[PDB]
Amino acid sequence: PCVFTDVLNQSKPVTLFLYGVVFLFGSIGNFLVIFTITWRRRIQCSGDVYFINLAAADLLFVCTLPLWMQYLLDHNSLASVPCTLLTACFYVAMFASLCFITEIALDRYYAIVYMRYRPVKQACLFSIFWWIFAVIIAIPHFMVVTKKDNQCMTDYDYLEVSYPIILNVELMLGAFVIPLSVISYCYYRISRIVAVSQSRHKGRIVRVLIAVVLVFIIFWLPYHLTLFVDTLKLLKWISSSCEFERSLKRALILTESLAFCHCCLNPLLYVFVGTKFRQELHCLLAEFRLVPRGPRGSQVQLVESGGGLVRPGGSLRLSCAASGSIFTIYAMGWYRQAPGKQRELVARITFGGDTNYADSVKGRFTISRDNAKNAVYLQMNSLKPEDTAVYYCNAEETIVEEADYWGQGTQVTVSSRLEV
Repeated sequence: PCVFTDVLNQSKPVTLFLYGVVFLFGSIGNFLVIFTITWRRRIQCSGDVYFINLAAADLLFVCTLPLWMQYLLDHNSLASVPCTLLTACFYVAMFASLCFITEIALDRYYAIVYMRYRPVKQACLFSIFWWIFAVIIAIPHFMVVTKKDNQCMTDYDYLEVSYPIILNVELMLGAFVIPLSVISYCYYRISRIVAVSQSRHKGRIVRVLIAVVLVFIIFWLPYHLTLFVDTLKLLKWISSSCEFERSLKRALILTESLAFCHCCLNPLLYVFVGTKFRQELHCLLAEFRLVPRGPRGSQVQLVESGGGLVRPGGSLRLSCAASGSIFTIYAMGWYRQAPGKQRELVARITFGGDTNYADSVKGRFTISRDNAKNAVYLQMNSLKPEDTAVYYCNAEETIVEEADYWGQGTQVTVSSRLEV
């Protein structure tokens, strides 16, 4: 035999604290993500869909931590039926978190390098598929863990000794090798394009994508590197004393809790690294528990054209395009400002196709796009004298989520002096 009674009892108090830490910040940060994109605003692009789904996978994960904490406090208190069920939510939430993390890069891969964009309706459908794929891939990971023994876990007293090895290989490549290979290749292809583009945020874009990979490695690699030498023990390629298995168990415990911190960093790696999500969160925090908050060129410029004077009921076509080579723009829109009034949105269209019009112009104006040329046109039929304002063109950028691309502004006058 080989006893492990003292190693688990000495690591338990350290593990219980970090669990509470991961449960505290992970539940707050991942609730704010969902709350920011759905409160007093709606879903805009295909990234928000995957962001919510990633936050949903993290919430389901973090909600198991208080149950895991009650398990260490009293080992017996967890029965069979809850342990298999609690373990089911653990792996399903883990694989879906990894599935959607990979989908972040791919959707931004096809959008940046290949200029193919997915609308929200398609992104929701794929999200359903990813949850299904995460469940079917988690079946062999909890069906063996349904042991209400002294310690709930694999407990491979039965099954062949190669069964944990196949499960580790499937776990090592499915949860680390394949995800890290895709997001490294995707963000490398993207970074080498942005660094040469004319984007005014090209510096921070690459630094954002680099942070995603580093945090993913320094938090997941220690756990899979420890599973690698554990699989080496099962393969009988290396020797293992009783003490060696105890050192390997303690290394498994600490590095596994390290991987649990990754679900607390996902809000800081995708969502709240963007200025638009920071400003949107700052307004939500402002109504309740925060204070209301109260280059410029020589790069990419928005060429505007189509303004002029026209009688009431006439027609105009506004045109806007990017004067540089930028590949990180995912949406553009039109804004106007009447004398003595504030700047208001009139028509916004994303490169996925989802359009959004203002109340006063809906049914009269029609906004259209061109992805390959980064151009957006606004057909203004049945013009009214109330539409007399200075129309500005705006462009939005991906990853960093900035909308500081503005045009010079074109004039649209309807109510003027006309003779018989």
